Amino acid sequence: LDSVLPPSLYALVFTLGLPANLLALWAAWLQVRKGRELGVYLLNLSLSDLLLICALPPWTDYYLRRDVWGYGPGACRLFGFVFYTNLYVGAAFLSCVSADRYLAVAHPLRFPGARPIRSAAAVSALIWMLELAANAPPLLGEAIHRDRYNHTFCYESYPLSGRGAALANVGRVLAGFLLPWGVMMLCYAGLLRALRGSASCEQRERRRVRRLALGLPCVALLCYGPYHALLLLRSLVFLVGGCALEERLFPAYHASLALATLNCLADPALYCLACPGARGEVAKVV
Repeated sequence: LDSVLPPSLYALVFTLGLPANLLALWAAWLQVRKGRELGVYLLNLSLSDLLLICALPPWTDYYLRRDVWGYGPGACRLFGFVFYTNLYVGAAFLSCVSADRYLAVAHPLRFPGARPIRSAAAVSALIWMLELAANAPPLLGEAIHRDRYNHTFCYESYPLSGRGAALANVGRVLAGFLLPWGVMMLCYAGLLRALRGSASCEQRERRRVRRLALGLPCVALLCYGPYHALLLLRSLVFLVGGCALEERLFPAYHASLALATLNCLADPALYCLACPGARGEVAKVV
């Protein structure tokens, strides 16, 4: 069985990501102190990572309680809200970073155009507001349940509430994963296609950019694929044996979130440890 796995992984994510995410926070702010458009997007991605890291400790006890809530009678909507909203916001800002890089590379002569910090912060605040307003129906004190024995996981629905309400998972799958991930696909593919004519960079730089721009989307997919795959499968079938399907597909779905939480530790490594300047800032921190 796997009731040690999730919480142990969460601890590994806390203990390592949270310091590394603070360091990435400082690196992003010292980057944006010079007027870097990518700085605000990196800042917000690190912010979401910190929010996941700080929301994890309730989930640790939650699991250790064999999924039945112990922390609060009703205070769990907040923790579910922050967890899921960060889960979506991280992908959104990954997409924004990819788009910024694509516009910087493909059209170096026409982007940025007017004090990009202002428009970038506008887009960032719009993403935050829209994600919060899209996750609001998922945490307001609406539903909670228990079926057999000590099974009251916060705001879960085994089985799904019904085809008239099960479409929240489908909407989240399409508009929280597929759209940002497809945007990153197109943006990094366009970046590689624009790098083709550069007389300057040799193979040693084109192939490095190829590893970077076809290795970060791969990590994002590896971290945010199983969760949305299981969710989409569950919801799509439930629209269309349901009992036995929920029985079999529960213990792997609940451990796919352990893989999803690895993105909040992988993103600093792929966006701070990759850049030499952020390594210099880290050497300044000590």
